Parts: sequence; structure tokens; C-alpha cells
Amino acid sequence: DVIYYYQGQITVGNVAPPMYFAIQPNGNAKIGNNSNVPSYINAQPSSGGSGFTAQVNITNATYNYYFNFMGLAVSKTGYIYLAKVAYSYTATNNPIQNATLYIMNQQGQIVYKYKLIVNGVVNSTLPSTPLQINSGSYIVSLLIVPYQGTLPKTPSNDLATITVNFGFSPMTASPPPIPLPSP
Amino acid sequence: DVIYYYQGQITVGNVAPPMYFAIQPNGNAKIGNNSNVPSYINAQPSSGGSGFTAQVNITNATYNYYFNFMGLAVSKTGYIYLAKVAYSYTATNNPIQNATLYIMNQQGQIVYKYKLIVNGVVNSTLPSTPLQINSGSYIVSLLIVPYQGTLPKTPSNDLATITVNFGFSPMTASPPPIPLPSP
Amino acid sequence: DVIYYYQGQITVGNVAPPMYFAIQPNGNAKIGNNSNVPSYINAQPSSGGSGFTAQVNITNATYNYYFNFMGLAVSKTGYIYLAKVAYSYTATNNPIQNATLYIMNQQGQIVYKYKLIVNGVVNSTLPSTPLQINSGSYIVSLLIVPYQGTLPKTPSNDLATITVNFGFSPMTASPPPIPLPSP
Amino acid sequence: DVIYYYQGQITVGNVAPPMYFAIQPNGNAKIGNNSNVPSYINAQPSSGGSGFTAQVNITNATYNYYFNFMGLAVSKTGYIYLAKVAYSYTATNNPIQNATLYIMNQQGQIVYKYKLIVNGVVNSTLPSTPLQINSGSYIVSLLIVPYQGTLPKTPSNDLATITVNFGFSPMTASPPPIPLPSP
Amino acid sequence: DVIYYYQGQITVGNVAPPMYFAIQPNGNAKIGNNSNVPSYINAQPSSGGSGFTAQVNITNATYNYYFNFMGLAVSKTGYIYLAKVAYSYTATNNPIQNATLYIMNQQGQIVYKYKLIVNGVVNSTLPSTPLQINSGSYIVSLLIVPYQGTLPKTPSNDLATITVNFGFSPMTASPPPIPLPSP
Ligand SMILES: *[C@@H]1O[C@H](CO)[C@@H](O[C@@H]2O[C@H](CO[C@H]3O[C@H](CO)[C@@H](O)[C@H](O)[C@@H]3O)[C@@H](O[C@H]3O[C@H](CO)[C@@H](O)[C@H](O)[C@@H]3O)[C@H](O[C@@H]3O[C@H](CS(=O)(=O)O)[C@@H](O[C@@H]4O[C@H](CO)[C@@H](O)[C@H](O)[C@H]4O)[C@H](O)[C@H]3O)[C@H]2NC(C)=O)[C@H](O)[C@H]1NC(C)=O
Ligand SMILES: *[C@@H]1O[C@H](CO)[C@@H](O[C@@H]2O[C@H](CO[C@H]3O[C@H](CO)[C@@H](O)[C@H](O)[C@@H]3O)[C@@H](O[C@H]3O[C@H](CO)[C@@H](O)[C@H](O)[C@@H]3O)[C@H](O[C@@H]3O[C@H](CS(=O)(=O)O)[C@@H](O[C@@H]4O[C@H](CO)[C@@H](O)[C@H](O)[C@H]4O)[C@H](O)[C@H]3O)[C@H]2NC(C)=O)[C@H](O)[C@H]1NC(C)=O
Ligand SMILES: *[C@@H]1O[C@H](CO)[C@@H](O[C@@H]2O[C@H](CO[C@H]3O[C@H](CO)[C@@H](O)[C@H](O)[C@@H]3O)[C@@H](O[C@H]3O[C@H](CO)[C@@H](O)[C@H](O)[C@@H]3O)[C@H](O[C@@H]3O[C@H](CS(=O)(=O)O)[C@@H](O[C@@H]4O[C@H](CO)[C@@H](O)[C@H](O)[C@H]4O)[C@H](O)[C@H]3O)[C@H]2NC(C)=O)[C@H](O)[C@H]1NC(C)=O
Ligand SMILES: *[C@@H]1O[C@H](CO)[C@@H](O[C@@H]2O[C@H](CO[C@H]3O[C@H](CO)[C@@H](O)[C@H](O)[C@@H]3O)[C@@H](O[C@H]3O[C@H](CO)[C@@H](O)[C@H](O)[C@@H]3O)[C@H](O[C@@H]3O[C@H](CS(=O)(=O)O)[C@@H](O[C@@H]4O[C@H](CO)[C@@H](O)[C@H](O)[C@H]4O)[C@H](O)[C@H]3O)[C@H]2NC(C)=O)[C@H](O)[C@H]1NC(C)=O
Ligand SMILES: *[C@@H]1O[C@H](CO)[C@@H](O[C@@H]2O[C@H](CO[C@H]3O[C@H](CO)[C@@H](O)[C@H](O)[C@@H]3O)[C@@H](O[C@H]3O[C@H](CO)[C@@H](O)[C@H](O)[C@@H]3O)[C@H](O[C@@H]3O[C@H](CS(=O)(=O)O)[C@@H](O[C@@H]4O[C@H](CO)[C@@H](O)[C@H](O)[C@H]4O)[C@H](O)[C@H]3O)[C@H]2NC(C)=O)[C@H](O)[C@H]1NC(C)=O
Ligand SMILES: *[C@@H]1O[C@H](CO)[C@@H](O[C@@H]2O[C@H](CO[C@H]3O[C@H](CO)[C@@H](O)[C@H](O)[C@@H]3O)[C@@H](O[C@H]3O[C@H](CO)[C@@H](O)[C@H](O)[C@@H]3O)[C@H](O[C@@H]3O[C@H](CS(=O)(=O)O)[C@@H](O[C@@H]4O[C@H](CO)[C@@H](O)[C@H](O)[C@H]4O)[C@H](O)[C@H]3O)[C@H]2NC(C)=O)[C@H](O)[C@H]1NC(C)=O
Ligand SMILES: *[C@@H]1O[C@H](CO)[C@@H](O[C@@H]2O[C@H](CO[C@H]3O[C@H](CO)[C@@H](O)[C@H](O)[C@@H]3O)[C@@H](O[C@H]3O[C@H](CO)[C@@H](O)[C@H](O)[C@@H]3O)[C@H](O[C@@H]3O[C@H](CS(=O)(=O)O)[C@@H](O[C@@H]4O[C@H](CO)[C@@H](O)[C@H](O)[C@H]4O)[C@H](O)[C@H]3O)[C@H]2NC(C)=O)[C@H](O)[C@H]1NC(C)=O
Ligand SMILES: *[C@H]1O[C@H](CO)[C@@H](O)[C@H](O)[C@@H]1O
Ligand SMILES: *[C@H]1O[C@H](CO)[C@@H](O)[C@H](O)[C@@H]1O
Ligand SMILES: *[C@H]1O[C@H](CO)[C@@H](O)[C@H](O)[C@@H]1O
Ligand SMILES: *[C@H]1O[C@H](CO)[C@@H](O)[C@H](O)[C@@H]1O
Ligand SMILES: *[C@H]1O[C@H](CO)[C@@H](O)[C@H](O)[C@@H]1O
Repeated sequence: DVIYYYQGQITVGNVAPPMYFAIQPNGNAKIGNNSNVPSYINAQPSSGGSGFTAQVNITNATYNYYFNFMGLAVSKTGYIYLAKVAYSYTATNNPIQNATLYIMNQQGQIVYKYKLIVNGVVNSTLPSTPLQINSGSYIVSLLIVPYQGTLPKTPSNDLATITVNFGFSPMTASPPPIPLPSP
Repeated sequence: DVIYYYQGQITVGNVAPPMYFAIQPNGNAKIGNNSNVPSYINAQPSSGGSGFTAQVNITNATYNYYFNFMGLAVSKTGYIYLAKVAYSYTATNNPIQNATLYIMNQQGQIVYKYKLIVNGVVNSTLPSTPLQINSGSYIVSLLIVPYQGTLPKTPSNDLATITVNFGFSPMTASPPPIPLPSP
Repeated sequence: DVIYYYQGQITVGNVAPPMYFAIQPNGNAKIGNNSNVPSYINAQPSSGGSGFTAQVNITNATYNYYFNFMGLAVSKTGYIYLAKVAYSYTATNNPIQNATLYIMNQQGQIVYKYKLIVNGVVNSTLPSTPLQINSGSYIVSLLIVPYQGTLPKTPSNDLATITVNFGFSPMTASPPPIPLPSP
Repeated sequence: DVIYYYQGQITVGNVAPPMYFAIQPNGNAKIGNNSNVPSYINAQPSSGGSGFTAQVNITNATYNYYFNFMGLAVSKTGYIYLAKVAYSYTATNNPIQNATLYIMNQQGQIVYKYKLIVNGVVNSTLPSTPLQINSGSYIVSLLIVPYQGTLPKTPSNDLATITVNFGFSPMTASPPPIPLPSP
Repeated sequence: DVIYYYQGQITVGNVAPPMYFAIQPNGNAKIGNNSNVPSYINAQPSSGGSGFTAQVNITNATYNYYFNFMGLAVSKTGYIYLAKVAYSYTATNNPIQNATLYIMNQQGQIVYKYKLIVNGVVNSTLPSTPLQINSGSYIVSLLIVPYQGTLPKTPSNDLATITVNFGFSPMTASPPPIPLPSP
């Protein structure tokens, strides 16, 4: 048998993140200041600012809104998009009608709106178009619209889970909407 | 292209509502007992107490008053405000001059007054200041002042519609007046 | 911050009035026929029958009586009461000792007597008890007792003003005496 | 509960009286000149000419006559009637058989005769028919016929009291005989 | 002593490569166009297309993805496999959790997935099964999943190195998975 071998050599270095999740980034007391309300939300930046984790309590309210629960810091200009969403629930009936995640200016204006879940199903059109985002820092906020009547009378900690991936690229020109592979 | 992906994970739990709309909450026969007068008003709490729906018949009377048409139960202390109002009418002429919604003590004293419509237009100053409301239960009542001469001689079911959103926050300290986003 | 939003939706329809003020209601030439005596009284039903407006000239007579100045039509049985009275005067001295407003049967019998002003002050006991009134039509008449010596020698158009609100409810069972709020 | 409120607004002005009681009206030295005879009669116009008050001493005479004790001035033509009479006495026996009040022309002719009391009782047919009276001024006179034997030997100031109400209307056409209500 | 000598004679010729690494192979502007993003990746084909060299900057992002950083051209059909992987790092803590290298169709579909590093260690099952690959050209892309918290705050050029050997055989029938010897 004849085998030809081709050698790839990859050297790995380390660079400061183009964007990261944080509480009060750069000491800005207006960005990400509602990470923790002692029976209703508990959110934290994932290790090294790599993402975020949130425990979120919905109720009977027709809109449940988690304003400024995280801060998004962007160190260098680039293009951002919603790359992937995954949704699952433990209940007999689907608990969420609509879930939307907002990136917002410090003055509370919406910069970008990301529909995660629509009429009870994940956004089907993903990955979304890469849109430019400027350097600075942004309020990030979550809105949930439950399906009324489906929420149990007895409280619970594990009604549903939403996993979301944002893709960011630090390029000068817009990339295609690249979908995130399985590792 | 280089894409960096950041993962948000949101776990959703369920909590008993800080406030809810109800008829005779906790069996209190004095709160919300006028939800239904068989040709003049028909009001109901929206599913799970998430809000309310009312069909309301105005007449030629210079003030039309719907006393105790709903009950508001508040399970834990918090801050309440008028977040958003929307108003529209099907007639050629605007039917309503003033519409005001009252939260009232069990003794019929006004706790808070919410002007929904003033001189024929929605309240422009919204969202209103968050004000503290104590735990307990409250009478809620609607006053409408028509524009006389505009109401048709023949009855109708769809003269106008008023949509109102109350924001409530279960925090110890007052929030900013956060406006409700579009989903 | 966590905000829970609760949505009220009010749909407004239109219904023929349970009672209204009119001149010669249903063409009845005996009800409300003294709305206009060309130097002494000029009364009219407010727009759509929503109430009434009267210009009323008092004189030196010890009783000044305005018989049948308005007609009250009641289309459906219900409970009526005097909800609120407001009184003010432009003169140096209080011009009115007693003012009383009567609802009367077609045969001139008194059905209900409403004391608006007593010994120069508004009725303090208001709102009055809701009393049943049958469908049909009623003479309405005003009696004023001036304070003699207080009326100026020179005539005037704006000596005093009396504002009165009647509450009517089309319910089968008597309501509490609900006071009219400020809008 | 549903309450409909109807607003009456009454604005009160002031007008020179269509008729009034006076002593020597317009300076006419023939009208009302016997208001005061120093042990037998003392009569005065009530404040602003609104009526009259008289202290009247009867004696053993079979007719007691108080000629021209008041003057009646009529500024504009209208219809006059005896609206109400009330009579009471402090004695054991009824002191008066007949009491009659006359409106008289300046020449002493009777224009109208008002029987107040007949055979010891008030006129039962009241209110009387409205009759036209012309502008000008009139003598007014009282006749009393006692029941002899009933008057005490010792004089007294409070044997009996007669209260009389005249209705006047300044209309061109005759009204019905409207009875004066209780305030 | 008796020595028997056996003569091997090897004549060496030269043949166009069955596959090679390239930027935009055959002028195809869609294959290998992300070899260079000026602070995040710098990749080049090794001399004569014999392999590739890449400098790759990871950050705090939970997935770091280097899409289309090289082009793989395959001139004749054959069988390809991952022959050998070697991994080392200069840091105190292991920087990489998972590293995966993808061969992809021009439409961005995954043809083959090569797990280089899994849970911080090199793939232990190597050499992998030879799988057929058709003639044409392929996108090649690298995904790295760091261990968060391990990456230093100060940037560096030499955090880790990954050396990878792909074996290719131009035979019609699949060979055994032959491991690459040390020279
Ligand atoms: C946590 O981070 C939050 C980020 O949202 C902060 O919320 C912001 O609070 C401001 C005032 O907060 C004070 O009062 C609250 C109680 O109400 C306390 O909880 C706080 O501790 C603090 O004491 C609020 O500002 C409003 O009030 C100001 C006076 O105090 C007044 O100057 C402002 O104009 C507001 O009325 C923020 O609200 C936003 O303010 C911006 C202007 S600025 O950024 O404040 O300068 C407004 O933008 C204007 O909007 C118009 C459009 O209508 C634009 O044309 C114009 O260009 C732009 O300036 C927003 O409309 C207004 O909503 C409020 N932030 C948001 C996004 O609502 C909170 O304070 C932080 N808490 C702590 C403890 O750090
Ligand atoms: C439905 O829910 C309604 C809630 O408003 C109830 O209305 C309340 O009705 C009370 C009596 O109702 C009875 O009579 C009506 C007919 O009139 C029937 O329809 C009912 O079925 C029932 O049979 C009424 O109380 C009044 O009457 C009482 C005697 O019966 C008397 O003790 C009260 O004082 C009242 O005069 C409610 O009216 C309010 O009462 C409170 C006191 S309390 O809450 O009743 O104890 C008053 O507050 C006082 O006010 C002063 C200020 O002036 C304060 O300083 C003082 O602290 C405070 O106590 C209110 O002024 C007075 O209006 C009446 N509720 C309201 C808000 O008006 C209705 O009953 C319910 N119907 C059914 C069938 O459940
Ligand atoms: C405007 O509306 C007014 C409403 O009050 C009308 O007033 C009513 O006028 C009747 C007659 O009017 C005629 O004469 C006047 C001049 O006097 C003109 O201005 C009118 O244009 C018209 O030409 C008057 O009726 C009286 O006269 C009748 C004969 O003409 C006689 O049959 C009546 O009995 C009266 O004497 C109204 O007076 C009331 O009448 C009722 C009976 S009914 O309703 O007329 O049938 C009486 O009720 C009786 O009373 C006893 C108690 O004592 C009860 O037991 C019994 O059950 C009941 O029948 C009233 O006592 C009596 O006062 C008079 N209405 C009132 C309330 O006084 C006016 O006509 C209208 N004008 C126009 C132009 O339309
Ligand atoms: C403010 O204005 C109110 C009306 O607008 C006045 O209310 C009236 O109160 C009368 C007694 O008021 C006294 O007592 C209260 C304490 O309760 C005090 O606050 C007052 O200062 C005052 O001292 C009340 O009258 C009742 O008692 C009378 C004996 O004194 C008696 O003659 C009456 O019959 C009553 O029982 C009034 O109650 C209603 O009266 C009407 C008739 S009318 O309006 O008075 O002419 C009745 O209607 C009758 O009902 C029967 C059936 O039962 C029918 O067949 C009939 O055809 C019909 O006439 C009601 O039944 C009766 O409830 C009351 N009036 C009203 C209309 O509510 C109040 O006093 C004023 N306040 C002040 C400070 O001046
Ligand atoms: C107070 O007001 C009283 C109103 O009645 C005045 O009474 C009227 O007094 C006249 C004369 O008074 C003089 O004399 C008395 C003593 O007797 C004094 O007290 C007075 O101060 C005063 O000095 C009196 O007139 C009579 O006398 C006249 C001559 O002095 C003579 O001209 C008259 O004709 C009388 O005889 C009034 O009597 C009435 O007079 C009218 C006419 S007029 O109005 O005087 O012009 C007569 O009417 C005529 O009658 C016929 C019918 O028979 C008709 O057809 C004809 O058209 C009509 O003219 C009356 O019949 C006659 O009674 C007398 N008034 C009355 C009503 O009797 C009194 O003077 C005043 N006092 C003061 C101080 O001011
Ligand atoms: C209560 O008091 C009332 C007056 O305050 C009395 O009314 C008067 O009734 C007289 C007749 O009464 C009899 O009939 C009724 C039934 O209808 C019964 O209830 C009574 O008990 C009694 O039996 C009436 O008189 C009329 O008839 C007379 C004949 O008997 C005749 O002489 C009169 O002329 C009348 O036709 C009264 O009617 C008015 O009278 C005045 C004059 S006066 O007041 O009587 O002196 C007339 O004025 C005249 O009018 C003309 C123009 O037409 C002028 O030119 C002239 O200058 C002027 O004098 C009226 O025209 C006439 O209508 C009547 N009086 C009044 C003032 O209304 C009642 O009887 C007393 N009730 C009791 C129980 O005692
Ligand atoms: C560098 O090389 C890259 C190789 O990946 C190129 O990426 C490809 O870009 C296409 C469009 O690029 C244009 O827009 C971007 C900004 O977004 C600029 O950077 C570029 O310069 C350029 O201007 C992109 O195509 C998409 O957009 C097209 C419209 O412009 C549209 O026709 C396509 O359908 C895409 O939506 C490529 O994305 C892939 O396209 C293929 C089809 S095709 O190969 O384009 O014809 C899709 O395959 C389809 O997928 C379904 C499964 O869902 C299959 O059933 C079906 O058979 C198949 O056709 C892919 O799903 C879609 O992702 C994009 N390539 C990839 C792999 O994503 C880049 O352009 C090159 N840049 C330069 C400057 O040369
Ligand atoms: C940003 O600049 C890069 C070069 O670094 C280009 O590749 C891109 O097209 C954009 O101009
Ligand atoms: C209520 O308490 C919370 C902590 O749960 C504070 O954030 C707030 O300022 C108020 O004191
Ligand atoms: C009239 O009827 C209504 C029902 O429409 C009841 O609520 C009331 O008690 C009265 O009987
Ligand atoms: C007097 O005139 C009035 C109009 O002012 C009429 O109502 C009445 O009938 C009489 O003719
Ligand atoms: C491809 O063809 C070769 C001959 O060149 C065989 O050895 C092999 O088995 C496959 O058929």
C-alpha cells in the first residue's frame, strides 16, 4: 500500500476577547445591574466572561421582563448574530409562547431584538444575518410571555431551559451567517 | 472567517404571582363583586389572574362609573405603575373624553388614580412613576366620560377599545419606570 | 430589575340610557313644559339628555318656584340618589337659605325631595340613600328660598351657581351610596 | 355596580320683583297708609318687600276691619292666587269665625276677595284659581269676624296666628293653580 | 566469516500530488478564503502544498471557530484518515478542552469530522478508519473549545501547539489504518 502523509501544524496563542459578558463592565454602574433579585432572577457571567447563566422565575404576569440582567461589553467593533437556539421543557404543556432577548443602548433604546422562541417553537430562520455592533457596552434584557393556564400551582425550579449561542466576528467586512457545528 | 461563539443558558422556573386580578380574592366578598351586570358590564380575570378583560357599555350619562368591577390581590409588597396605554375607536367621532382607572382601599378611599385617556388622547407622560403598594387586596374601578352627541342612537358592541398594561416589580427599592418592549 | 406586566383590555360598547333629561319626553305635553319663561327661567337638557343646564332668576319673593322646568324620563327601573352637590356665590353675602329639587308624579305628587342647600350650606349627608324609581316620566321642579336683604337692587346674571349630580343604577338590587370620584 | 351620573348645573341670577308689599309704594300717599295705629294694629312689609308681618288687635266689635294696612305694588302684569293658608289659636275656644283679605283699587273698590277662614276653619278649596292682576298699586285690607264670648276679659298678644301665601306668576298665559311645596 | 550481501535498488520518480492544501485552489474563490484575519488567525499552505501551518488566537468565547482557514484539493479519488496527533502546552493549566477539525463540502455540509483533542487529551483511538474522499475541493475548518479561567489575562503567542498528520492513499481499495513511523 502507498500512504501519503500531510502534516498540519497549529500553534495556539491567546487574545483579549472582542466581546464579553460582565456585571458592571469597566465599573459602569448602569450596565448589568439586575443580575440578582432574591426570589425572581439569579444571573451570572460564565467563567472568563465567555457567556452567561441565568435562573429565571416566571409567574402569572402576561409579560415577564428581566431588564438589565447582564452587561455586554464590546472591546472592538465587529458583526454579531444569533447562531443557534435550543429549547426544552419538563412540563406536560409547553410553558412559553414567546421569548425575546434584547441588546440595548445605555439610554434603554433597542439596538437589536433576538426572537428566541415564537408561538412556542424555536426561531426556525437561524442563524440570523450578521449585523455590525460598535465598541462600548450594552444593557441586555430578556422578555418571556408564558402560556397562561400551563404554569403549575406549586412552584418549580426546572420548568424549561433555553440555550442560546451568539456568534461574534471581529472582521472589518460582514461574514456569511456561519452555523455553529457540533464538536 | 473567525467566529467567536458565546453561550447563554437560561433555566426557567415558576413562582406564585406577586399580584393578580381576581373575583372575590381569598373569598373576600367585598372585593371585585361587580364584575357582571347583565346589560351594562361583563368583566373577567384573564387566564391565571394574568390581567383582565371587560366589555363595558357606556350611555348618555355624563359620567359612566364601573365600581368594583375587578379585584386586585397583592401577595407581596412592591412598586406598581401604568406602563402603557393604547386606545382606538371604530366610530367617525372620538367617543371618550376622559377615562380613569382607580385602585381603591376596601373602605372606598382612592389609593392611586390612573388617567388612561385625557381630552380624547392617551396619557402622553407614560410610563408613570413606580409607587409602593402594600400586600392585601384592592377594589378596582373604571370611570368613563363620553363625548356627548357622538354616541350613535343604535346600540353597538365595538365602539372603542382600551388596552392597558400595569407594571409591577417585587423589589424592595423602587426601579426606574421601565417601558414594556414589543416582543 | 424584574418587572411583571399585567394587561387589562376594555372594549367599549353603547347602550340606550336608563334615564335621561328631556323636554316633553315621548311627546308627553305635560312633562317638562316650563323650560322657558322669557325673563325668569331658561332651562335646557344637556347634550344627548345627559343632564340639564338652567339659568334661573330669583327675586324678592319669599319662595321662588320653578315648576316643571325639566322632564325626567326613566326607560328602565333602577335606583336613584343625590350623589354630589357643589355651591358657590359671587356676592358679598350668601344669597340662598334653602334650595330643594323635587321629582314629581304627573299628578303633581312628590315622589322624592332632594335638599341641595339647607340654611345656606350644601347638604352635608351626601351621597344619599339609593331609592327605587319606576319606569315612566316625571315632572322635575326647583324651589329656592333667598336670604332677603342680600339680593342687590341692580339685576345680575351670575349671583350664584349650583352643580348637582344624580347617580342612577339600572340594577335589580340596591347598590351602596357610591360617591362620584374626581376624573 | 354600574352607576350612571347625570349633572344638573343651575346658574342663579337676580331680577326686580313682579310684585312686592310696601308702605306708600312709589311715594303714593294713598296706598298702605294705616300700617300703624298705636294700640290696635302694627304692620310692616317683610324684608325686601317679600311679604308682610302684622300684629292685629281684635275686640268685641262684631266686625273688626283693618283698612289699607299694607300696599301691594305690581310692577308687571301677571296672575295671582291664594296658594296656602295655615291657622292656629292658643285659646280654649276658637276665636275667629270669618277672616277675609281684600285687594282693592285706589278708589276703594274690591278687585279680589280672599276668604282665609270660614266658619272657624281654613279655606278648604285652596289653592285658588289664578286671576289676572294689572300693573299699578293696590290697597290691601283685612276683615275679621270674632266668635263673641270666646275673647278673654284680660288682653293678650298671642290669641291666634294666620299664615297666608300668595302665589304670583309673571307669565302671559294663566298657569294651573300650583300648590306651594314644603322645602 | 561468511557474509551474503543482498542488493536493493530504489529508483525515485516524481508524481503530481493526489491531494494538497492550498488557498483558492484552481482559482475557486469560495475554498480557503479565511486564511488571514489580521489579529486572530494567520494560516498558510506548507511548501508545495505538503500540509499547512496556522497561528490561531483563542479568546474567552466558549467556542472559537476558524471557518474556511484552508482549502483541501483532491486531484484523484482515494482514502483519507487521521494518522497521528500530538499536543503540548506551555501554560500551568491545560488550555483546550476540545479541538475538532472538519472537512466540509462547498455548501458548508460536514463531510468528515476529526476529533483531535477530547476533554483535554489527544484522541486515543488513532489512527482512524480510512474513509473514501472524492475528487474536487473542500473547505477545511477548525473548532476549539478552551478551558475557561485557564487563559492568561496578558496575551501570548505560544500557549499551545497541535501537530496533526492526515494519511491519504490513492488506491482503489481501502488500506488498513497504517500508523506513521518515526523517520
Ligand atoms: C442600574 O442601571 C439602570 C440602567 O437602566 C439605571 O436605570 C436608569 O436610572 C436612571 C435614574 O435612576 C435613579 O432613580 C432610580 C429610581 O427611579 C433608582 O433606582 C436609581 O438608583 C437612581 O437613583 C434613569 O434616569 C431617569 O431619571 C433621571 C433623574 O434621576 C433623569 O435624568 C433621566 O432623564 C431619566 O428620567 C434612567 O432612565 C433613562 O435615562 C435616559 C437618560 S440618561 O442616560 O439617564 O442620561 C433617557 O434617555 C433619554 O431618552 C430620550 C428618549 O425619550 C432620548 O432622546 C435622549 O437622548 C436620552 O437622553 C431614558 O429615556 C430613560 O429611560 C434609567 N435607565 C433606563 C435605561 O431606563 C439605574 O439607575 C441603575 N441603578 C443603580 C443603583 O446604579
Ligand atoms: C360588594 O362589595 C362592595 C364593596 O364596596 C360592598 O359595598 C359596601 O357595602 C356596605 C354595606 O352593604 C350592604 O348594603 C348594601 C346596600 O346599601 C347591599 O348591597 C349589601 O349587600 C350589604 O347588605 C357599605 O357599608 C355601609 O353600610 C354599613 C351598614 O350596612 C355601614 O356599617 C358602613 O359604615 C357603610 O355606611 C360599604 O360602604 C363603606 O363602608 C366603610 C366602612 S366598612 O368597610 O363597611 O366597615 C366606610 O368607611 C369608613 O369611611 C370613613 C370615611 O368617611 C373612614 O374614616 C372610616 O375609617 C371608614 O370605616 C365607607 O365610607 C363606606 O362607603 C360599601 N363599600 C364601599 C366601598 O362603599 C358590598 O356590600 C358588597 N356586596 C356584597 C353582596 O357582598
Ligand atoms: C304643562 O304641563 C303641566 C303639568 O303640571 C300641566 O299642568 C296641568 O294642567 C291641568 C289643566 O291645564 C289646563 O288649564 C291650564 C290653566 O289652569 C292651562 O295652562 C293648560 O294649558 C290647560 O288648558 C291641570 O288639571 C286641572 O284642571 C283639569 C281641568 O282642566 C282637571 O281635570 C284636573 O283635575 C285639574 O283640576 C293639572 O292639575 C292636576 O290634575 C291632576 C289630575 S290629571 O292629571 O289632570 O288628570 C290632579 O290629580 C288628582 O289629584 C288628586 C289629589 O288631590 C288625586 O287623588 C287624583 O288621583 C289625581 O287625579 C292634580 O291634583 C292637579 O293639580 C296640571 N298639573 C299639575 C301637576 O298641577 C299643563 O296643563 C301643561 N300645559 C300645556 C299647555 O301642555
Ligand atoms: C340631604 O338630602 C337628602 C335627600 O336628598 C335628605 O334625606 C332624607 O332624609 C329624610 C330625614 O332626614 C333626617 O334624618 C337624617 C338621618 O337619617 C339626617 O341626616 C337629616 O338631617 C334629617 O334630620 C328622610 O325622611 C324620612 O323621615 C321623615 C320624618 O322625619 C319621613 O317623613 C320620611 O318619610 C322619611 O322616612 C328621607 O327618606 C326618604 O324619603 C322619601 C320621601 S321624601 O324625599 O322625604 O319626600 C321616601 O320616599 C317615599 O317612599 C315611600 C315608600 O317607602 C313611597 O310610597 C313614597 O311615594 C315616597 O315618597 C323614602 O322612602 C325615604 O327613604 C330622605 N330623603 C331622600 C330622598 O333620601 C337629607 O336629610 C339631607 N340632609 C340634610 C343634612 O339636610
Ligand atoms: C290714606 O289713604 C287713604 C286711601 O283710602 C285715603 O283715603 C281717602 O281719603 C280721601 C279724602 O281724605 C281726606 O279726608 C280724610 C278725612 O275724611 C283725611 O283723613 C285725609 O287726610 C284727607 O284730608 C277720600 O276722598 C273723599 O273725599 C274727597 C274730598 O276730600 C272727595 O273728592 C272724594 O270723592 C271722597 O268723598 C277717599 O274716598 C274715596 O274717593 C274716591 C275718589 S278719589 O280717589 O278720592 O278721587 C271715591 O271713588 C269714586 O267712587 C265712585 C263710586 O261711588 C266711582 O264711580 C268713582 O269713579 C270714584 O271716583 C270713593 O268712593 C271714596 O271712598 C279715601 N279713599 C277711600 C278708598 O275711601 C286717605 O286720604 C289717605 N290719608 C293720607 C293722610 O294720605
Ligand atoms: C276660598 O277662597 C277663594 C278666594 O280666595 C274663594 O273663591 C271664590 O269662589 C267664589 C264662589 O265660590 C263658591 O263656589 C265654589 C265652587 O266653584 C265653592 O268651592 C265655594 O265654597 C263657593 O260656594 C267665586 O265667586 C263667583 O261666583 C259668585 C256667585 O256665587 C260671583 O259673585 C263671582 O263674581 C264669581 O263668579 C270667586 O271667583 C272670582 O271672583 C272674583 C271677585 S271676588 O273675589 O269674588 O270678589 C272675580 O273677579 C272679578 O272679575 C271680573 C272679570 O271677570 C272683574 O271685572 C272684576 O273687577 C273682578 O272683581 C273673578 O272673575 C272670579 O273668578 C272666587 N274668588 C276668587 C278671588 O278666586 C272660595 O270660594 C273659598 N272657598 C271656601 C270653601 O270658602
Ligand atoms: C469565501 O468563501 C466562503 C465559503 O463558505 C463564501 O461563503 C459563502 O457566501 C455566500 C454568499 O456570500 C456573499 O455574502 C457574504 C456576506 O453574507 C459576503 O461575505 C460574500 O463576499 C458574498 O458577497 C453564501 O451564500 C448565501 O447567500 C447567497 C446570496 O448571496 C444565497 O444564494 C445562498 O443560498 C446563501 O444563503 C454561502 O452560504 C451557503 O450557500 C449554499 C448554496 S451556494 O453554494 O451559495 O449556491 C447553501 O447550500 C444550500 O443549503 C441547503 C441546506 O440548507 C442545501 O439543501 C442546498 O443543496 C444548498 O444549495 C448553504 O446552506 C449556505 O450556507 C457561503 N458559504 C457557506 C458554506 O456558508 C464567501 O462568499 C467567500 N467570500 C468571497 C469574498 O469570496
Ligand atoms: C476589512 O479589512 C480586511 C483586511 O484586514 C478585508 O479582508 C475586508 O474586506 C474588510 O475590508
Ligand atoms: C431591597 O433589598 C435589595 C436586596 O435584596 C436591595 O438591592 C435594594 O436596594 C433594597 O434595599
Ligand atoms: C337583581 O338580579 C341580579 C342578577 O342579575 C342580582 O345580582 C341582584 O341581587 C338582584 O336580584
Ligand atoms: C304668553 O306668551 C308666552 C310666550 O312668551 C306663551 O308661552 C304664552 O302662551 C302666552 O301667549
Ligand atoms: C483497486 O484496483 C486495484 C488494482 O489496481 C486492486 O488491487 C484493488 O483491490 C482495487 O480493486
